[PDB]
Amino acid sequence: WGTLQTILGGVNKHSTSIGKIWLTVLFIFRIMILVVAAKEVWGDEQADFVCNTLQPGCKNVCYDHYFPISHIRLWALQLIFVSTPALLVAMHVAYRRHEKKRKQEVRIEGSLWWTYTSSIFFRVIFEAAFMYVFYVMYDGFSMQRLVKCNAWPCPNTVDCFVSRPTEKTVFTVFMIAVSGICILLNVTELCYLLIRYCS
Amino acid sequence: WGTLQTILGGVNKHSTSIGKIWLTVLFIFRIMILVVAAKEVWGDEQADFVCNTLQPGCKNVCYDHYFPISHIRLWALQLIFVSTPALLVAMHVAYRRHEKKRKQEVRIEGSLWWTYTSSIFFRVIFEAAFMYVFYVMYDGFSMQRLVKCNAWPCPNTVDCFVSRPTEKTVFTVFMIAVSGICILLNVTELCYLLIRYCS
Amino acid sequence: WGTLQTILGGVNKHSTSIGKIWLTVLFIFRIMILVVAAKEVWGDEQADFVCNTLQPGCKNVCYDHYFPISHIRLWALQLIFVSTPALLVAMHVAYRRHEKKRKQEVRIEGSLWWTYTSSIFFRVIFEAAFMYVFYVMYDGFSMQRLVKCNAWPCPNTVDCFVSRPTEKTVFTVFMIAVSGICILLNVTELCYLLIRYCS
Amino acid sequence: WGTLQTILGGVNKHSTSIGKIWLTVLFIFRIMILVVAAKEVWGDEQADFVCNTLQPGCKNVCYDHYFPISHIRLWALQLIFVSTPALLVAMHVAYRRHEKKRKQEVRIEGSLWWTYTSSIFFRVIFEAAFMYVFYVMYDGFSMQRLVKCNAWPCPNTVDCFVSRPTEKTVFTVFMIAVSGICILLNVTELCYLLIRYCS
Amino acid sequence: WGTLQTILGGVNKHSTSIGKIWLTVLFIFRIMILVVAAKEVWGDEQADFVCNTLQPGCKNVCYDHYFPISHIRLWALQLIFVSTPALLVAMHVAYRRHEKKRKQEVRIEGSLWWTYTSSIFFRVIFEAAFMYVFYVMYDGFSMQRLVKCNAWPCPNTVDCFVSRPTEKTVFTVFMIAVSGICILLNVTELCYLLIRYCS
Amino acid sequence: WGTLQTILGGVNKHSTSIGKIWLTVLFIFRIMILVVAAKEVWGDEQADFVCNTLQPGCKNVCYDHYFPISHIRLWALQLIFVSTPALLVAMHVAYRRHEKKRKQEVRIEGSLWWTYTSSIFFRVIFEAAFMYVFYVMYDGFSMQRLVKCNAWPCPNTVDCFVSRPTEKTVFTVFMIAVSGICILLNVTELCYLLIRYCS
Repeated sequence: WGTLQTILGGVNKHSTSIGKIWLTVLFIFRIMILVVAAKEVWGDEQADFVCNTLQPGCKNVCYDHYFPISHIRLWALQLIFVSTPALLVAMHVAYRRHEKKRKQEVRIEGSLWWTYTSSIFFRVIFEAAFMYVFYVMYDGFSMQRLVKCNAWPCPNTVDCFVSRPTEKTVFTVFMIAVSGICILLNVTELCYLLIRYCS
Repeated sequence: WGTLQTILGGVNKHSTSIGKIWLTVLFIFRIMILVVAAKEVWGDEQADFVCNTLQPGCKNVCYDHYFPISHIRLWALQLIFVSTPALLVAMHVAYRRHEKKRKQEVRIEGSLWWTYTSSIFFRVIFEAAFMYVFYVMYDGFSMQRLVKCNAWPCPNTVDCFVSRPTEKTVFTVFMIAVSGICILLNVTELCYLLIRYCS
Repeated sequence: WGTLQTILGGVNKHSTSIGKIWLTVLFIFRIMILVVAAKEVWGDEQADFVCNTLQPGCKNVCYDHYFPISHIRLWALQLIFVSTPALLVAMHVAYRRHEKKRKQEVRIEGSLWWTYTSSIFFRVIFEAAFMYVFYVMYDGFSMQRLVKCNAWPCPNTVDCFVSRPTEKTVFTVFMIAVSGICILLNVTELCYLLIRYCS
Repeated sequence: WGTLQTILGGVNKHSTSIGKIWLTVLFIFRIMILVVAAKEVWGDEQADFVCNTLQPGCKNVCYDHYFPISHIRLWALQLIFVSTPALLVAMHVAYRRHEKKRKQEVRIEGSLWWTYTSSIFFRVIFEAAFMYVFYVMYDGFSMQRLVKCNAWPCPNTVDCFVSRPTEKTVFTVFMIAVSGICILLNVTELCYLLIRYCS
Repeated sequence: WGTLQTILGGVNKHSTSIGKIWLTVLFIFRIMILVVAAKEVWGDEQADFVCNTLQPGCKNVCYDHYFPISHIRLWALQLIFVSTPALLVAMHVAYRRHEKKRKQEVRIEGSLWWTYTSSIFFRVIFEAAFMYVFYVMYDGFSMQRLVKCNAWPCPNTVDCFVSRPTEKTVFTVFMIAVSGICILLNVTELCYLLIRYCS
Repeated sequence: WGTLQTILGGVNKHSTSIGKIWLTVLFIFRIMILVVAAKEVWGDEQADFVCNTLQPGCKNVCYDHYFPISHIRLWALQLIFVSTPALLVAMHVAYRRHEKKRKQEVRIEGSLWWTYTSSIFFRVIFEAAFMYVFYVMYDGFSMQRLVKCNAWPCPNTVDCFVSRPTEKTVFTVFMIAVSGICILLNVTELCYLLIRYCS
C-alpha cells in the first residue's frame, strides 16, 4: 500500500511516549515478518502434506483435523483485531484536535481517558485470547514432524508428515514472543495512567 | 489501490454518526478479511477436491453440482452491491454541498431524505438477499467433509472430499456474523430517521 | 492502477446527466466484476478440461474447437472497444473547455453534436456486436457440462467435461444483462438529444 | 506503472494532429491488448504442447523448432522499438520549448524537421520489419493445430499439437491489422510534411 | 513500496559521512539482490529436493533436517534486524532537529552520542550473530549437491539431492561478503567517534 | 516502482550530452527487455530440463553443472553493478549544485573530474567483466539443444535437453550487443574528456 506512510505517520503523531514504541514493534516485527517471510513458509502446507496410505480422501480429512485454521491466517486475524482499537482512538484524537483548532505530545485529560484506557485494555484482551487459542488448538508452540490420524475414512491409524515443521516452529516462537512483548508494553501504559488518576 | 484513502476519506466526511462506524466494519472486517485471508483459503477448492472413483469427468460434475458459486465469489458480489448505494449518495452529498458553497456533520434536510433513506433501505435488502442465498444454496453455514454425488456420469453414488472444510466454516461464520451486525447498524439509522420525520 | 481516480474523475466531469450513471455501471459492475471475480473463474479452463479418451492431442483440439476465444478475453476486448469513444470525446470536451478559458454541466452546442452523437451511436453498435458474437459462437448464454467432439485426431465422438460450467453461466448472464442495461441507457441519451435538435 | 499518465500526457502535448491519434492506437489497442488479454493466452504455450511419442527430449526440440521466438515476446520487442523514436523526439521538443521560454499545437520549423521526419521514417521501417518477420517465420498469420516434426532425437516424423491455436490466430490478426493501421497513419504524416517543404 | 524514496531520503539526510555509504550498500547490494535475484533462486527448494527412496515421508523429514530455516528467510530477518536501529535513531534525529527549529551535516553533540553509539554497536552485534548462525547451521558457506539422511522414517541412510547448489553458493558468498563490508564500515564509525570523546 | 520517473529524471538532469543517450539504452533496451520479455523466457529453465535416464538425482546435478548461474540472474547483477557508479556521481553532482545555490548542462570543472572519469572507467570494467564471464562460462553466446553430462550419480554419459534454446540464444545476443554499444558510448566520453585535460 502506498498510503502506509500516511496512516502510520498519522497514528504516530497521536500517541504517547510508549505508544510510539508499540507501533514500531507492531509494524516492523509483526506485519513485515508475516508478509515478507512467514507467508511463503506456509505456502505449501497442504500440497506437501504426505500420508502413508492408499485411501482416497484420507489426506484431506487428516490435514483438516490437525490444521483447522492455518497459523498465518490466525496471525492475520490477530493483527486486524489489535489494530482497530488503536486506529479508532487515533482518529478520535484528530477530531478532538480539530475542535480546538477551529476555535505535539498527546495528553489524556477528559473523555479521552475512557477511550484511550479502553483501547489499551481491549488490545491486551485481544492478544491474550489469540495467544490462548494458539496454545490450546496446537497443544503448544512446537510443530511435530509426524501426526497420527484416525478420522474417517482413514483405516485404523495413518501416519502423516508435515511440511517444514522446524521453520514453522521458529516463526511461531518469534510471533508469540513479540506478541508477549506487546502485552508487557501495554500493561505499563495502564500502570502510567492508573497512577495518575486513581493514585 | 492507492486511492483507497481518497475514497474512504471522502465517504467518511459525508456520513452520519453511525455511518462512520458502518464504514469501519465494511472495510476492516469484510474487505480486509476477504483479501488478506479468505481468498487464499479457497485457492485450491477444485484442485484438492478428491472423489473415490475411476470415472472420467465425475470429479468435474460433482464439484460443479455442490459449489455452483464459490463462497469468495459470492462475497465479492455482495461487497460490490452494498458499496454502490453508499458511494452514490456520498457523491450526491458532495454535489449538494458544492451548490451551497458556490452561492462538518451531515444533516438530512430536504431531498437528501429520499436518497439517504433509500440508500439505507437498499443496503438492508441487498445484505438480506445474500444471507438468504448463502443459507439456501449451502443448506447452512457449515461445510461438510464428505459430499455424496450421483449426477451423470458418476456410477451410482460417489464419495467426494472437500478441501479445508473447517477453515472454510470458520470464515463463513465470521462473514455472516459481521453482515448481521451491518444489518443491525443500518436498521438503527432507519430508527433514528423514522422518529425525526414520521414521529 | 493508481491513476484510475484521475481518469474516472476527468470523464465524470465531462459528461451529461445520464452519462454519469453509465460511468458507474461500466466501472463498478463490469470492470470490477471482471477483475476481482470473473478472471479466476476461468483461470483453469483448459487445465481441468477432461476428455474420456486415450488419444494424444484430442484434448487440445476439442478444447480449441469449443472455445475458440475465451469468455473473459471476449469481455476484455468489449470493454476496451466501448471505452475509447467515451474517452476520445471526453478529452475533446477538455480541449473545447481549454479554448474558452484561454480567451459544470456539459451542454452540446456546436461541433460537439457530431462527436457526442457519434460516440453514443458507436457504443450501441459495439455492444450489440459483442452481444451477438456471444450468442452465435456459444449457441446461447448457458455453458454445458458435456461437449461431444469428433474433430481429428479424436476417434469417432469423444466425451469431454467443462470446468465450473454453472459458475461460468452465472457470470455470463450477469455480464450480458448489465451490457443490455448499458444499451438501454445509451438509447435514452439518443432520445434526449434527438428531440432537442430534430424535433 | 503509476507514471503512465505522466509520460502519455507529456507525449500527447508534443505531437501533431494525426500524431495524437497514433498515441491512442498504440497504447489502447496494442499495449492494453498485449497486457490484459494476449499474454495469458500464451501462458501455457509449452506446458500443453503435446507430442504423440515416447522419445525423451522430442517435445523440447519440436517446440523449439516451431516457436523459436514467441508471438508475445515478438510483440513486446516491436512495441519497445516503435516507442523510442517517438519518446526521444517528444523529449527534444520539450528542450526546444524550454529554450524559448527561458528567453499549444506543435509546428515543425527548423532542426525539428530532420528529427521529426526521421522519427516517422524509423517507425515505418521498424513496423514493416517486424511485420515481415512475423510472416516469414510463421509462414502466415494462422496457427495450425498440428505440426509435423522430424528434428533429432525424434524418430521419423512426430505429430505434435499446439495449445489454443484459434485464440492465438485471432489475436495475431488483430495485432497485425492494428500495426498496418499505424503504418498507414505514419505515411500520411509524411505526406503532410512532404507537401509543405518539397512541394 | 512507493514511499521507499521518502524513507531512504529521510534516512540519508540524518546520517554522517560514512553512514551515507552504508545506506547504499544496505539497499542496493543487499535488499535489491535479495528481491530481484536471490528470492526466486530458492523458489523451488523443496519442490526439486529429490531423495532416492520409496519411503513415504522421508523427503519431508530429510529436507526439514538439513534446512531448518531457509537462507532467504534468514536474510530477510537479518535485514529487518539491522534496519531498525538505523531508522529509530534517524527518527530521533528529526525530533532533536524539530525542537531546535521550533525555538546539513549531522553532528553528535549531547544525548545523541549514547543513541548513535548504541545504534552502531547494536548493528555490529546483529550482523555478527547472523553471520555466526549462517556458518554454524550450514557448516560453511558452500551448499553440497548430496546430503545423506538417516532420520526416521528413512530406512538406514538415504541419498538426497539439492536444487541449484552452485547457484545458491554464489549468492551466499555474495551476501556474506557484503555483510562483512558493512561490519568493517560500522567499526570505522566507532573509531571516528572513539577518538573524539575518549581520545 | 512509482519513483522510477523521479530517479531517472534526476539522473537525466545531472548528465552530459552522451550520458543522456546512455541513460536511454540502459533503461529502455536493457531493464525493460529483462523485465518484460527475458525473465519469463527463463521461468521454466529447470522444470522442463529433460534427461534421458532413470537415475534419481541425475537431472539435479546435470542442470547444476551446466547452469551454475542463470543468464537472467547474471544480467540482474550486471545491471546493478553498472548502475551504482552513475547514481553515486549524480548524487554527488546534486550536492555540489546544492553548495552553489546555498551561497542546465553539466560541466566538469574541479573535483568532479576524478569522480566522473572514474565512474565512466568503472562502468567499462564492470561491463567487460560480465561480458567475459558470459563467454567463458557458457563457451559462447549460443545455447545448445543437447548437453552431455557425466557427473555423479549419472551412469556413464546422459543426454539432457534444454528448454527453449533458440529463444534464449536470441535474447543473449540482444543483451550482449546492447552491452557492447554501452561500452563504445562510454569510451567516447573518455575520449571527450581526455582531449580536454591531457591534450
